[PDB]
Amino acid sequence: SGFRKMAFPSGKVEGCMVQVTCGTTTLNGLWLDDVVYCPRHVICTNPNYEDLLIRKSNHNFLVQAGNVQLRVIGHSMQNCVLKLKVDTANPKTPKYKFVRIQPGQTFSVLACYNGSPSGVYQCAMRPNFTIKGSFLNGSCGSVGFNIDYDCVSFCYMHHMELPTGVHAGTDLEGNFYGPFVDRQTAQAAGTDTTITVNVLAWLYAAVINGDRWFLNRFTTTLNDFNLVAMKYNYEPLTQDHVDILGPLSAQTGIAVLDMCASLKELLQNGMNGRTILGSALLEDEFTPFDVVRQCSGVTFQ
Amino acid sequence: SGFRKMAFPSGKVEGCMVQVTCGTTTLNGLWLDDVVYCPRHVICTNPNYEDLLIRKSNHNFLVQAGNVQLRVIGHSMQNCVLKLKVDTANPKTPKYKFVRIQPGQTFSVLACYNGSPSGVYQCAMRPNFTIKGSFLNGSCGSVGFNIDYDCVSFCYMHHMELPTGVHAGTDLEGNFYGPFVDRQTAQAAGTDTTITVNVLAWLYAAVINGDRWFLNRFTTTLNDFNLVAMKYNYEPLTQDHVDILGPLSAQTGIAVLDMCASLKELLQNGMNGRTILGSALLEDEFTPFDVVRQCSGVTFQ
Ligand SMILES: *CC(=O)N(C[C@@H]1CCNC1=O)NC(=O)[C@H](CC1CCCCC1)NC(=O)[C@@H](NC(=O)OCc1ccccc1)[C@@H](C)OC(C)(C)C
Ligand SMILES: *CC(=O)N(C[C@@H]1CCNC1=O)NC(=O)[C@H](CC1CCCCC1)NC(=O)[C@@H](NC(=O)OCc1ccccc1)[C@@H](C)OC(C)(C)C
Repeated sequence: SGFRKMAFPSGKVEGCMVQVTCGTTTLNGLWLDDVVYCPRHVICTNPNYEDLLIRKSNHNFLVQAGNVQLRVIGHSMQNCVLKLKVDTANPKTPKYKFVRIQPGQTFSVLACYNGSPSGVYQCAMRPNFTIKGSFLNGSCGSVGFNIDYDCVSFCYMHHMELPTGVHAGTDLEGNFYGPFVDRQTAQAAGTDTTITVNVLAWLYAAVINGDRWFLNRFTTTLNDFNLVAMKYNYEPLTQDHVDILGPLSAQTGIAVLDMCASLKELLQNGMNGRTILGSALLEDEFTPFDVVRQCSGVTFQ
Repeated sequence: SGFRKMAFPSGKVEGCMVQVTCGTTTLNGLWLDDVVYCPRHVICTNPNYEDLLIRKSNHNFLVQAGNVQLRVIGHSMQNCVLKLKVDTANPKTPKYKFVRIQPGQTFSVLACYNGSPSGVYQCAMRPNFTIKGSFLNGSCGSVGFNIDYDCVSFCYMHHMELPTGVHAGTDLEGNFYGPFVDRQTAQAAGTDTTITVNVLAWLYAAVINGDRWFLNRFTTTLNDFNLVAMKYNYEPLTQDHVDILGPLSAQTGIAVLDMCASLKELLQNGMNGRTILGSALLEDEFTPFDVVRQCSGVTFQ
């Protein structure tokens, strides 16, 4: 028992991380086979990047992998990422995929500086397409990922911090999550909402682990739930969400709509000085998959 | 900016994890050079382990590292760990140390099943010498660790779960943390307390990241603080703790005893429906070292 914010083991990604330097800009890159992926704003000197990049040569790009120089032999830009062709394939390249995730989905972030991994933590992609990360100067190019058996699914590359202290980035094909652009103009996070289906998953985690104090006799309809959810800035729960919570519902003997009735009263009454899984707030950064994985024992290798 | 429960990158430990099987018991072991460390309760059939172990032969022990059989060529017991000599040294052995940590200190746990890493999370050793982990059947032998530049300091090996759902284990030389013994009798966690110096560190993290609402005009003496701390089940703050919080005090311009005055009013008044660093509880599982590392950028390789 117990329940923690669990990240995936990070070794498979650590072996891919490199330092990319050109001009006076140094950031992190991701070395898979003979390509290094990194944010395009590494390009020298409001910008027009196509114009900026036709002006660069290969030898402008310094790529360090450990104590080893990597030689750039080609380059191309795909949306907001730069792809640098190197003369050596990364022998530690794991089995991998690039995937663009939906808001509400979680991932592990390997925070990196100068191509050296610093820490790992778990995140979710917020409904407003930001992530509440932990990032300092030089972290751009750090990636977010999930692991399925042996396969690393990369889903995030870090680019910028917004005035409110949250973080914006791209998929590994360089498309921003959300409306953000890679220029230092004026952008803000849109208003965020709570990921309802994730909150329900976490309540099921609590029940699996022995917390029951918040359950009740009542039930509710999907529609009447959503009426109370919208009031408290929660995302609507759809029938797909209900279906996803099936296995957890079956393991605990609590109908999904019954646990919705429980959430309803938690929202209307507060938690009255009790905790759930060591939290005095309703937690929304565990997916139904996350809960099942941590409470059944799923490994990866 | 941002502040997360950050674990160390786990790759260096992943490369050491193996499966140890003997009789009908299978658990995790830690392969460093030509020795595999694992909990001694892997020994077959209230127990006298010296008597149990003189009855075993080397070929009784099946060690799997990936798809590779490892041959046991010697064995010895040191306190509550078994040390199995194998005919092959682990080529992925990192630079390492074994260290016995003090309560209040944090570490990363790489949760493992059948020698396969499952997830990584951050923990603290509680004042009562338990850890609030996340562990299922088969996780014994998973280790906890810290990283200093290139060196892995192993400090924990997982052994048991206690009735309250918290976890007990040993250092890597096999000495239990706390009064616990490796037999299935009747043991309970002693009463726990909050790690005061860690709470203060986290308040400094909040100030570094821009939260200021909890500061105040007041100050306090060490003695009068401890008088209020003891009331709320907080550990006494010593002058060593004060000295440790020096650098954080200097970076923020807030005298340690001034931030103690702030904590005092937080304890007496509650948080009044505000949050600190996304938490509605006072958090105590970040050390002063943890805060500085995450808010200055310290990497490891
Ligand atoms: C590359 C990098 O390390 N990084 C991550 C940042 C650094 C600190 N924490 C992080 O997560 N990104 C940046 O430093 C980028 C670099 C730019 C990106 C666009 C292309 C040119 C290079 N800068 C930022 O993240 C800015 N954010 C920003 O300009 O947002 C747009 C904006 C500007 C003004 C008003 C509103 C919105 C950061 C560093 O600046 C602030 C002040 C927001 C923290
Ligand atoms: C090896 C292993 O995986 N593991 C970790 C446990 C499993 C579930 N979560 C975990 O962290 N340890 C055990 O399963 C051990 C095995 C014993 C250890 C002692 C030597 C013989 C093998 N068992 C337990 O952890 C027990 N705990 C226990 O007996 O505590 C003592 C006790 C007993 C009765 C009353 C009070 C105190 C667990 C599995 O049993 C409970 C019911 C407490 C969960």
